[PDB]
Amino acid sequence: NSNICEVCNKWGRLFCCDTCPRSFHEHCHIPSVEPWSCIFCRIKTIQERCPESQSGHQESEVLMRQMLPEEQLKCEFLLLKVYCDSKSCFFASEPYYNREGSQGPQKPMWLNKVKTSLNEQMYTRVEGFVQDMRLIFHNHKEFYREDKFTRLGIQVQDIFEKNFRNIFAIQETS
Ligand SMILES: O=C(Nc1cccnc1)c1ccc(Cl)cc1Cl
Ligand SMILES: [Zn+2]
Ligand SMILES: [Zn+2]
Repeated sequence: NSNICEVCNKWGRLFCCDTCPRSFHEHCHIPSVEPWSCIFCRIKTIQERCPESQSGHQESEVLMRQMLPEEQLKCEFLLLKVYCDSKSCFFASEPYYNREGSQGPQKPMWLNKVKTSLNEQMYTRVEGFVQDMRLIFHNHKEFYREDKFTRLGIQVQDIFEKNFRNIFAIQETS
């Protein structure tokens, strides 16, 4: 197994997957680490049991899906893919807003809040989770305006959207 956490790329107290070489800090894995198979492996198993699950889907259909166990897992995995990027640090904890010329967002949002919401089964459809995630980056874009720091929101949103399209097998388009 790997000697660093798959998510944050640091050593430490690591838990090793039994069905692949990946390792995780306890609370870097999502869900928190409970033989044992990691979320990458569990996601692969879903695909292997239903090959047609990889055919293209419409985003509008995906968003309306109820959060049954497989969709819950896929959202957990998508959230984890965002934390895998080091730039997720800017969006992980609760933000505060005091900048000349700007007003904070009406509904603040951050990755650890989405993590807690998933853990507490607060989302009944995929749409709820995706709306909160997109809100993180939209809030950031609106607040920082013309500061070059706005680009961090564009960058991390791109990671979210690419992984959303992959994990939920969104139909490819030009
Ligand atoms: O962050 C977390 N836990 C943690 C524990 C100890 C050191 N660092 C981080 C955590 C765990 C579970 C959930 Cl649902 C949300 C969070 Cl936000
Ligand atoms: Zn880690
Ligand atoms: Zn694994």
